[PDB]
Amino acid sequence: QALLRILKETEFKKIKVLGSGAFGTVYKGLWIPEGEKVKIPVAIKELREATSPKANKEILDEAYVMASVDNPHVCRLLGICLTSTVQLIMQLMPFGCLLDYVREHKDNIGSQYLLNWCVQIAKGMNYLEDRRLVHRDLAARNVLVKTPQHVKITDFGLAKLLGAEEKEYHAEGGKVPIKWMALESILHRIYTHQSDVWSYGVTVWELMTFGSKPYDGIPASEISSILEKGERLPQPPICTIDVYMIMRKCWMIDADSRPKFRELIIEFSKMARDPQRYLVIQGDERMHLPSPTDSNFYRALMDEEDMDDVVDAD
Amino acid sequence: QALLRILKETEFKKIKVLGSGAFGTVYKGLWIPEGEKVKIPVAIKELREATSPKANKEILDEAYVMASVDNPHVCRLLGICLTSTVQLIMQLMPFGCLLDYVREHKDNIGSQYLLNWCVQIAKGMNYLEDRRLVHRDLAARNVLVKTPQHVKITDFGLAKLLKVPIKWMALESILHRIYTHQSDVWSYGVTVWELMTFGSKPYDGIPASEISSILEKGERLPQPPICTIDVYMIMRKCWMIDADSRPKFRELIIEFSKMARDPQRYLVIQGDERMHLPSPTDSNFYRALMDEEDMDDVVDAD
Ligand SMILES: *CCC(=O)Nc1ccc(OC)c(Nc2cc(-c3[nH]c(SCCOC)nc3-c3ccc(F)cc3)ccn2)c1
Ligand SMILES: *CCC(=O)Nc1ccc(OC)c(Nc2cc(-c3[nH]c(SCCOC)nc3-c3ccc(F)cc3)ccn2)c1
Ligand SMILES: [Cl-]
Ligand SMILES: [Cl-]
Repeated sequence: QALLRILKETEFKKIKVLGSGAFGTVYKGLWIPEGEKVKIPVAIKELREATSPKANKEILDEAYVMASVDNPHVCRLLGICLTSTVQLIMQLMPFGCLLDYVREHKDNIGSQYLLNWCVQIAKGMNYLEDRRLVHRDLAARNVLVKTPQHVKITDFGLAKLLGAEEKEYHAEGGKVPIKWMALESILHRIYTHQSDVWSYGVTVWELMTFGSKPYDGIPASEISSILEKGERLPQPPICTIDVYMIMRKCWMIDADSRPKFRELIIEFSKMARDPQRYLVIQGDERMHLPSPTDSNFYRALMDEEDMDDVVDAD
Repeated sequence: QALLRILKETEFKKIKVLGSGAFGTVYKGLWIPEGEKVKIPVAIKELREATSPKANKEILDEAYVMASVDNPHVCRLLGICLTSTVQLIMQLMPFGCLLDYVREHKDNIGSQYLLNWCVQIAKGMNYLEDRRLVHRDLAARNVLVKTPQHVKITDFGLAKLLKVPIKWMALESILHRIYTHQSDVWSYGVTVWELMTFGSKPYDGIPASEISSILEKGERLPQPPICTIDVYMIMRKCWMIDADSRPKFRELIIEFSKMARDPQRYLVIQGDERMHLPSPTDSNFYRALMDEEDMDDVVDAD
């Protein structure tokens, strides 16, 4: 109720485009509180139109759910503007998304960061599962960096809200994330918490390869066939067999043989307590988590919300 | 202590002057974390030359104390840059200071905000008193607006670290340069008077050289147009000659909180039905966007 603010077009302005995805276009924006003269930075997403003529009441009902999430590793929807088109407002994250972050910092990222990101994403997804919410598009592009030590999931439930034309399930690298999807989602549009776990495994692979594209060069139309033949994403060079095995379990054909997010939290938390045993990165001792001084400073400036302590090495 | 980050000159940049005061110039700045590509707004105060220069070790010791304050209504010093000058770094407050805010909103501020600001300032000062820290320069200009519903005291400790606010000062501070928690209570009374007059200058048109004589005669700032006598008697007790006759900050929290529960009974403002606190919807939006720290609940009406 009081969790989702209904904005008028007169009280916010899109300022500079930041990029787009299958769900819409994202802008850095400014919120102007009524009667005030300050301009408050916000992130605004102008959504693509839904594949069906959904009642506005169901868009609002779905947005109320998105505004109801309360977890340090899930981005809460803060506001909505409904005109002819739908616009979503949330907190702006200046560090951008984790996919861009690992690509741009590939030679500066140590094992402690990689393993803690895996923990935090699993915690966010476990919260979504506890709320009975299936994400449907978990990917590194949909994990946002609040600080380098604090990541948060976004864009959950948008695939279910906006839908996708079935032509896109057979197009070449279109709006349907075929190469992140469980086989049962590709074949029968079956979406469950356990198919989210499949996408979690692909997300981890993106991180451990510092943002490589999964199944690069393979047509989207052939993915279901190569998956049925038992082919999977390769072992990243920095991953020990323990880490790769977790990823491989995420991609089992039988969905209920895959790990659960609550188990993934525990296993990645265990590895983070001895990070150099599970990931092999040249120069890893240069790339520790921030000092208490730097962490205190980061949190006071940019990240005052509560969060579980990161897992340090033993 | 890990509460104070010492910054290099090369990792931040001043981009605009926001204002100035007796202690230095305030800039909006951008913090550039090393190896990152983001620029994070900050507020930077470059201090002027101290009257008698202090040893670097002593500047650091006082900075560590300033970084040690942990209360929702006191601004914590976050970092320092010690070179040929002293530059203090804190979180930027885009709403600015409360003095400018009440002046800009002279025709739009409701009684619930005014009384709640009095509560929050008293809570911050009570915290400083518990830490045995004297502010020495409490004034509406040194109260910052994080959101309209959440204000915070700033500039603690600068006065002794380093153009004298005679019209905010207790008589014993004017006469004998004595500064205590009870002389902070005097300045709190002047600060409340500033808020309730929507930012009027105290003793306007009266030379500062005459203030101590006027106080000794028993004259004080007048009852603000909107204040019932309940509120004005609190102010007058703040300005008693006997420092131990003045109220305690702990008591001021209780009294203003009681009044904030029935605000239109204690402040009489034209069209007060115009204005009021944000709904839970607008408060959740403000908090999630720019005020995620833990804070005591607002005092709402009946
Ligand atoms: C992975 C690509 C990306 O997000 N880059 C990026 C670059 C610069 C930024 O700020 C300086 C941000 N900050 C940000 C982004 C989002 C967000 N990102 C996406 S992915 C599609 C293309 O985005 C560029 N969607 C959102 C979003 C979801 C819901 C909503 F209500 C608003 C935006 C959110 C917050 N901050 C990212
Ligand atoms: C009452 C005058 C005022 O503060 N105006 C003002 C205008 C615009 C702002 O941001 C857009 C801010 N924000 C702010 C100010 C300060 C701060 N204010 C002062 S009072 C002297 C005049 O300053 C403008 N001192 C400070 C300060 C103290 C310590 C430090 F380390 C940095 C700054 C702090 C944060 N945000 C204010
Ligand atoms: Cl998108
Ligand atoms: Cl100043």
